[PDB]
Amino acid sequence: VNSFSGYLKLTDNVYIKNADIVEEAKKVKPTVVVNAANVYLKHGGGVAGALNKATNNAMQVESDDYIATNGPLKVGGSCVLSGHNLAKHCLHVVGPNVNKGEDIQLLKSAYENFNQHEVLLAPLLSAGIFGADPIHSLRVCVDTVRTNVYLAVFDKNLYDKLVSSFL
Ligand SMILES: Nc1cnccc1C(=O)O
Repeated sequence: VNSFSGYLKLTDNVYIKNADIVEEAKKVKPTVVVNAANVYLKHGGGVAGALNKATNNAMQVESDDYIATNGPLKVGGSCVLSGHNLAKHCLHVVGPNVNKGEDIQLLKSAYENFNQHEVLLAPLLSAGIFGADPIHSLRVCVDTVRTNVYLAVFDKNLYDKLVSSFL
């Protein structure tokens, strides 16, 4: 049993909800929250900007030190950093950004990072400001992630379309 409430069960291991991820993290304090990161961990907008704002910029300060030591992530890669006031840990995952011309085949590699964690709260990788089709992102998630993933979908309209169209 876990703390996640109000999710629709899609598969054995994937759950979905219309909830504010920044509000969901604050309520649940999950072991892992996933960030929709870029390779520079520049948390300027979208999930990264909203999560970072909710940490009062402490996520960005920690991320800048990580990049200064390690250099940029790979597209499809990840790193584990603090979850600050939102979670124990934040798994920063870089999905491909279609609005930068990145290979959508890297979305499966991105989701494979989730398999290193038994339970996660996550957004749909590469969706909205990352420019991929969220229906495709949900299909790759279901077909790639084997651990227990609780997906927070921002747009009530998109949530309903994801559920209605789910095979
Ligand atoms: N699920 C979310 C929650 N908050 C902000 C953005 C999103 C998003 O997926 O864009």
